[PDB]
Amino acid sequence: ITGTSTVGVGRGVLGDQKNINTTYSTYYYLQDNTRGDGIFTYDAKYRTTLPGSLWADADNQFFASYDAPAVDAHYYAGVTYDYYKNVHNRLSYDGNNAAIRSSVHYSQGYNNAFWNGSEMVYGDGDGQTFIPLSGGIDVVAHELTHAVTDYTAGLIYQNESGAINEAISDIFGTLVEFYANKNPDWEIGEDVYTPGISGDSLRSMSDPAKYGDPDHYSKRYTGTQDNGGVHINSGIINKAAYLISQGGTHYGVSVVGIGRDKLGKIFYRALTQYLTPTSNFSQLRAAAVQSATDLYGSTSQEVASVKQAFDAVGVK
Ligand SMILES: Cc1cccc(C(=O)O)c1OC(=O)C1CC1
Ligand SMILES: [Ca+2]
Ligand SMILES: [Ca+2]
Ligand SMILES: [Ca+2]
Ligand SMILES: [Ca+2]
Ligand SMILES: [Zn+2]
Repeated sequence: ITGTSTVGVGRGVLGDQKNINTTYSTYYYLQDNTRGDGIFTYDAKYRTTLPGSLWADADNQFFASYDAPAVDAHYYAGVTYDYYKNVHNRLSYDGNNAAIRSSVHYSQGYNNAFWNGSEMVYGDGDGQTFIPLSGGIDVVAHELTHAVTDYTAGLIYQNESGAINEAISDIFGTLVEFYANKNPDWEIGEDVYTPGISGDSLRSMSDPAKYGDPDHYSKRYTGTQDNGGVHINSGIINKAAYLISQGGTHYGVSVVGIGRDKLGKIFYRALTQYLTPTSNFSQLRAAAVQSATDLYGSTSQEVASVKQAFDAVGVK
């Protein structure tokens, strides 16, 4: 909308108060003009037609329970923008400050979030498996990273390129969580999964097997469900990325950690310069080793750790 930029206040899904950038034109809309060509958050009103209506509020105060998913989708889209701009010099998902759009209250009791090719979409959860999914910053940043991947490597969402697509979203989702520094971890979705159960998550990067995903190529899934295991086999790559950053010994193979900033640099470079739509795991290894060689030199610790990490998860 055309209007004047202002700053509203509200509470997110977990009850935290935060300020949000809004736009005033009769109503106050969830339109942040301070980032690129805008971040825009929409109400799908429990239906499935998208994007729905640009979120409007009469008084620029967002403290209603119905407001909470919108506040977080909006706020965390901003934090993610900031991450990509400040850490990788990338402006929005297309690198040209494309408008970021999100819709919340998608469908009824809907336990998923996704990127639909044009925007982010969040269900409210059914209250048992999930609470509103924009309440997790790693969820929001995972979805916006699907947009980054689509504009860069374009990894097809099937089989090994699909599992890499998924792991890239888990990796940068987690790096954004760490950038924002509130209760960061290498788990995915913990802030919105199973409100009845503490300490679990949808996936773990540090130990994928805890939630049934493989941590070694030899345990990869080869059937056809989940588009060929894209959310499953992503555990192999998630494990490698965890080891590259934090290090460890896995099936007897030791990895020296090099930290999250260098992890992010190496995988951002592989994502934007070397991976292609049909890259497989072995090709990812090659791209990450070359990216690290580019950045730190062929005989660096960084290169050595990338190789050790891929070795530890059985990827040659
Ligand atoms: C919750 C969910 C369901 C289906 C697909 C995705 C998807 O984005 O691939 C999804 O989100 C995630 O995987 C992580 C939690 C954000
Ligand atoms: Ca209000
Ligand atoms: Ca966390
Ligand atoms: Ca997390
Ligand atoms: Ca839980
Ligand atoms: Zn995903």
